[PDB]
Amino acid sequence: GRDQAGITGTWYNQLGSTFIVTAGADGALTGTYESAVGNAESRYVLTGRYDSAPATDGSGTALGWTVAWKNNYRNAHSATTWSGQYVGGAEARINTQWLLTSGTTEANAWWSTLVGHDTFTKVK
Amino acid sequence: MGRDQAGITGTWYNQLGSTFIVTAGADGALTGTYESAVGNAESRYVLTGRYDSAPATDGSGTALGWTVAWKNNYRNAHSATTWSGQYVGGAEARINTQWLLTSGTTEANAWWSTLVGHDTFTKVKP
Amino acid sequence: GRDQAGITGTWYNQLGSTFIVTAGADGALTGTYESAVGNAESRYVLTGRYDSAPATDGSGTALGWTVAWKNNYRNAHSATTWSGQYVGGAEARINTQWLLTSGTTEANAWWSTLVGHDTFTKVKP
Amino acid sequence: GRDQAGITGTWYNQLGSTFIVTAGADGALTGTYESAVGNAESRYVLTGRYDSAPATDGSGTALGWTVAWKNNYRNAHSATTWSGQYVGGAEARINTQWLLTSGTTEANAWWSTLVGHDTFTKVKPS
Ligand SMILES: O=C(CCCC[C@@H]1SC[C@@H]2NC(=O)N[C@@H]21)Nc1cccc(S)c1
Ligand SMILES: O=C(CCCC[C@@H]1SC[C@@H]2NC(=O)N[C@@H]21)Nc1cccc(S)c1
Ligand SMILES: O=C(CCCC[C@@H]1SC[C@@H]2NC(=O)N[C@@H]21)Nc1cccc(S)c1
Ligand SMILES: O=C(CCCC[C@@H]1SC[C@@H]2NC(=O)N[C@@H]21)Nc1cccc(S)c1
Repeated sequence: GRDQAGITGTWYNQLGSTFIVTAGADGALTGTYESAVGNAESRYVLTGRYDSAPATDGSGTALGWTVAWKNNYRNAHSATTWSGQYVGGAEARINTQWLLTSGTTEANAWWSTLVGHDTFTKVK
Repeated sequence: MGRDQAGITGTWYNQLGSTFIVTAGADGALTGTYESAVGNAESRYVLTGRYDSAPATDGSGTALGWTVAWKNNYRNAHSATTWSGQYVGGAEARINTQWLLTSGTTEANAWWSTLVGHDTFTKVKP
Repeated sequence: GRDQAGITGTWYNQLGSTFIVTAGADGALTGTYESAVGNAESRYVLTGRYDSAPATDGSGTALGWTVAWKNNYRNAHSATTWSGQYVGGAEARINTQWLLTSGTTEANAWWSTLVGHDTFTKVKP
Repeated sequence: GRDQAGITGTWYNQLGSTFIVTAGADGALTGTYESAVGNAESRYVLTGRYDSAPATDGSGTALGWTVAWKNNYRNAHSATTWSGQYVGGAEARINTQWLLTSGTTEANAWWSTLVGHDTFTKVKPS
C-alpha cells in the first residue's frame, strides 16, 4: 500500500494517548493502543483496515480501527471505533471521529454510545 | 473461550439486507467478511474487529466493533466504515450498532468526509 | 410552508416520549418535549428549524431542534439536538439522529457527548 | 451563573463561518449563521437553547442550535444541529459536535447524515 510506510509507526493524540500500528500491504492495521483517559490501563490490542490504493489527487487515505477495552489488567466492557483519514507530508496526521459503546442493559441502551474526535500526529 | 464467541460467530443481516460473516476468536478478535447492499460496494470485503470476551453477567450486552475498508479485488470506494455497538444474545439475538463512514478527501472537503448512522443486525433475513 | 401541516402536531418515539410542535411558515419549529428516559421530569421547551420548501421528488424534509434539559422543576445541565427528516404520507415519520451534550469540566469533555437515533410517529406505539 | 452576556455575540469557527447569536434569559438562542463551505450563500436563521442556570463547579454550559439551509438565496434541503458547551473566561470558546441531515429518498436515507465538530471563538481565524 502507498501509505503503508507513512501509517506504520507511533502516533499521539491531543490528550497524550499513544497508538502503535503496523499497516499491512493488504490493508490490515495491527497494533496496540494506550489511553491517557478513562477506564484504561496500559496497552490494548487494536485491529483495523486502511485503503491500500488511495486516490492520487492529494485525497487522504480512509481507515478505521477498533479497540475493545479489555486487557490483562482491566475490562471496561466497552469498545471504541475510530473512523477517519490519514493525511501525509510534512505534518502527517490521522484525523478521526470515534464512537465508544459500552455494554448496557436494554433500559440503558439509549445512553450506550459516546461520540468524539481525535487528531493523531507523529510527534508529541 | 469468550462468553459470546459461539453466539457471535456466524452470519448477520441488517435492515438493508447487507450481510456480515464473522468469526469471534477466544482472545477478543473478530474476523470475517462483509457484503454491502448499498453504495459503492460489490461482493465481499474484509472485516476485522474486537469484542469483549468477558462481558458483565448482569444481563448487559457485549461491547464490540469492527472496520471495513471498502477496497477488494473488484472495487475501491476510497472509504471505510467503523461499526460500534453491542451484542445481545437469546432467541431474538441482535447486534445494535452506530456507524461512521469516512471517505478519503482533500482538506477542502474534509468537513464533509464522515457519514453517521445505525444498523441492527439479526440472524434472520429482515 | 409545504409540510407545515404534516409536521405540526404531536409525535411519539418508540420509548414513550412525546413531542408537540408547531411548524411556522417561516421554517420555525416551536413546541415542547416530554421525556420518558433520562434526568427528565415533565415538559421542556423545544425550538428548531425545518426546510419549508422541500424538493418534489419524494425526498424528505430536513429539520432539527434543540431541547435544553432545564425547566421549572429540574436541571440536568445538558442539551439534546435532533437532526433529521420528516417523511409524510400514510406512515408519516420523523427519523432523527441526536447528540446529547452535558456541561463538563475540560478534564471530562472527551466524554461530554452521547449519540443515538429516534423515530417519531403520529400514533402512540 | 448565566452566561447570557458571554454567549451573546459574534463567533467564528475554524473554517471562518460566522455565528451571530443572542442568548435570552429564558434559555433562548436566536441569530444568524453564515457558512464558509457547502451549498450556502449569506445568512440563515438559527434558533436554539442553552442552560440558563449552569453548574458552579467549573463545568461548561450545555447548548445547541439548528440551521435549516434555506434562505432567499439558496435551499440545500438540509439542516445542521450543533450540540456542545460554552466555556467562558480566557480562551472563551464554544465546542460543538454537529449533525447535518439532508432530505433524501428512503433509498438514499442511510447516507442522509454527516457528522463533525466545530470550535467557535470570538477571534476571526487566519
Ligand atoms: O473508560 C472507558 C474505556 C477507555 C476510554 C478511552 C476513550 S476512546 C475515545 C477517547 N480517545 C482516547 O484516546 N481515549 C478515550 N470507557 C468509558 C465508557 C463510558 C464512560 C466513560 S467515562 C468511559
Ligand atoms: O459506497 C460506499 C462504501 C460502501 C457503503 C456501505 C455502507 S457502510 C454503512 C452502512 N451499512 C451498510 O450495511 N451499508 C452502508 N461509501 C460511500 C461513501 C460516500 C458516499 C456514499 S453514497 C457511499
Ligand atoms: O437524559 C437526559 C435528559 C433527557 C433526554 C434523554 C434522551 S435525549 C435523546 C433521546 N430522546 C428521548 O426522548 N430520550 C433520549 N439527560 C442526561 C444528561 C447527562 C447524562 C445522561 S445519562 C442524561
Ligand atoms: O451545503 C450545505 C449547507 C451548509 C453546510 C455547512 C456545514 S454545517 C456543519 C459545518 N460547520 C460549518 O460552519 N460549516 C459546515 N449542506 C449540504 C447538503 C447536502 C450535502 C452536503 S455535502 C452539504
